[PDB]
Amino acid sequence: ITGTSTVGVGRGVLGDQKNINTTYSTYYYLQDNTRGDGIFTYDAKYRTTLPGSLWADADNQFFASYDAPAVDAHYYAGVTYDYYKNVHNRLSYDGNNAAIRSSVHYSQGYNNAFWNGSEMVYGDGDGQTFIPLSGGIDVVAHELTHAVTDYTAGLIYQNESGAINEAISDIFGTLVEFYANKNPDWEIGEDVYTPGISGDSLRSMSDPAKYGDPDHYSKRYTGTQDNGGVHINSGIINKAAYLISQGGTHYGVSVVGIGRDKLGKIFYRALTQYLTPTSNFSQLRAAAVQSATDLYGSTSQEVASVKQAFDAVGVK
Ligand SMILES: N[C@@H](CCCC[NH3+])C(=O)O
Ligand SMILES: [Ca+2]
Ligand SMILES: [Ca+2]
Ligand SMILES: [Ca+2]
Ligand SMILES: [Ca+2]
Ligand SMILES: [Zn+2]
Repeated sequence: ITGTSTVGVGRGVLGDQKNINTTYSTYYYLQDNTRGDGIFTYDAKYRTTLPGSLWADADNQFFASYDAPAVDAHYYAGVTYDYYKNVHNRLSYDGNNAAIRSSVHYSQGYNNAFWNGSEMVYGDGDGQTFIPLSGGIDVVAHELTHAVTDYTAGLIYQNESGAINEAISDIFGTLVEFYANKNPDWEIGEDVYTPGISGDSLRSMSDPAKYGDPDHYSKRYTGTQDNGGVHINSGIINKAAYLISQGGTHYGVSVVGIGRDKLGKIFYRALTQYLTPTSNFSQLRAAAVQSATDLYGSTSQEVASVKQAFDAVGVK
């Protein structure tokens, strides 16, 4: 829509108030013109046809409970865009400021969110397992990161390459959460997962086993479920990333942490420069080591920690 850029105010899924960039033209639309070619948020109206209708609002005030998921989807997509631009110098997911689109209120009682190859989609959850998914910043960054991966490495969504695809989304989803500095942690989706239970999450990077996910190559899932365990075996890579950043001793292997900042730089480089559509865990290890070598030298503590971390999760 062609209109006048302005700023509206609303309340997100968790009841927090925030300002959002909108566009005015008779109605106030959830169209952010301040970032690349724009961030557009649509209403799927409980249906499955996409994208739906660009979110129109009469007074630029988004305090209705129905508005909540839209406020967060729109706002968190903005934060994720900022993360990539300011930290990795990447303009949007394609690197050329492509418009970012998201639809909320997708279907009925849909307990998931996803990037469908062209846009992000968020279910409202069934109120038991999940509440509107866009309410989790790590969930939004996780999905948008799929767009980044699909435009760069292009990891196919199956077996080890798909687990890597999933881990990268969890890794950057987490880094974005730390970036926005909003109750950051190394868990996934804890802000929108099971409202009736405190302290749990969908997945854990610091301790994947906490929910039955493998934290070592020897425990990798080899079946065909979940496209060969893309959300399962991602735990092995998530654990490695956590160790690289925070350090620790895993299975008798000690790793000196180097921090989130360097973790992000190393993985972003591996993702955009060395990973390919069919890269496996072993190749990720090589990509990560080479990336750290490029950035800090082959005899650096950084290259050393990447090696220990992958040895710790049994990835050779
Ligand atoms: N996003 C993951 C976990 C979702 C859990 C149930 N929504 C998947 O689609 O498998
Ligand atoms: Ca309104
Ligand atoms: Ca958190
Ligand atoms: Ca989190
Ligand atoms: Ca919970
Ligand atoms: Zn994913």
